[PDB]
Amino acid sequence: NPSARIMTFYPTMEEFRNFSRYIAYIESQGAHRAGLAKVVPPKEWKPRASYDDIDDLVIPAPIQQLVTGQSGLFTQYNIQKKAMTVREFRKIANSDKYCTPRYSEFEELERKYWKNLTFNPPIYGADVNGTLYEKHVDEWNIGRLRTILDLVEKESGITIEGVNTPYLYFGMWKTSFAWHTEDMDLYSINYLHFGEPKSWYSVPPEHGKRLERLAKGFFPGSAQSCEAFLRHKMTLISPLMLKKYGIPFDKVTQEAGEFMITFPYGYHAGFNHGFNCAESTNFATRRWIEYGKQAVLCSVKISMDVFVRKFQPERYKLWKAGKDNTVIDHTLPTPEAAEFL
Ligand SMILES: NC(=O)c1ccnc(-c2csc(N)n2)c1
Ligand SMILES: [Zn+2]
Ligand SMILES: [Zn+2]
Repeated sequence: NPSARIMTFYPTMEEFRNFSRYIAYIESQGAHRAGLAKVVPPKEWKPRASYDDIDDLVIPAPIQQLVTGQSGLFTQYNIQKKAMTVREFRKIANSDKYCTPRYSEFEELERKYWKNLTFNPPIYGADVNGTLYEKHVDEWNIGRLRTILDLVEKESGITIEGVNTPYLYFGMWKTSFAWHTEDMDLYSINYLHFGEPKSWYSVPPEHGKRLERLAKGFFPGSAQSCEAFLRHKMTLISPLMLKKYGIPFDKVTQEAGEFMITFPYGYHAGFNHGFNCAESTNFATRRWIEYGKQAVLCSVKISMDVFVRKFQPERYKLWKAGKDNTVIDHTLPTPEAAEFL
């Protein structure tokens, strides 16, 4: 994938059963170069019988998303509102004030989003601790992915809500996620349970330092105050701004019943088309360890010691001494992808 374009995968039921194996396979295809990949699950697979019984589910901390800015460069502020139910949230989402506008092509809706994001602030029902998967679902269960991340909970006992536990995201028209990479530059999985689509923007990991240099130059105040200020997740930058400053990027629309995989150091942002529900968590592969070791944090921290000892014992002394000069190649697939190479 020399173009570093977002790829789409269609695994069969047998191919879908082994999660960590299918991620290794997609890396063997170059999926990781874009920093974002779509996975369309088998038609026979379903994580829940119906979604008609979640009206009474409580969103404890909804946020009114206040956006300030101009010329494709914005700052998002979150105002915590009183706790509301899925019924109360859906009612606001489909109301005349907050409902999705009329559109023919995605391009029209994208223009409507970037033209009106500063007006009529929407409410995001984000960071809800929970899952919508039924107990018996073994295939791609966000709550129990069984990757090497499990070492943090198995060996330390430490729980990081959203990172090694699932999070539910109730979106409406114009709700968004600002430019960011994952905590500790981890991978992420996003399943759109139901509702209107979710559009995504991505910067290939190999061009990730360019977005940072751009972001730094625009917000010199925020950059002097924090080493990794984009981790605050308040910075919105339009595709036109990225096109203007020569930042390579791609776009994709996630429809209900689809998965999105974000890769280590893959910068992403996007917005919700209307009333929807997405389930999210972080995971890892042997390849991620170098990123975790090199990750520039906000001045969430996972101890890398357990990983370095178990998977890089030869490098353990060198890394503790600070003499580990390893330079990351973003084009390289995870060692687990050796069987497909
Ligand atoms: N709102 C979303 O659907 C969404 C999509 C992608 N990433 C995140 C996210 C938030 S905080 C983090 N590390 N990732 C949230
Ligand atoms: Zn994310
Ligand atoms: Zn900071």
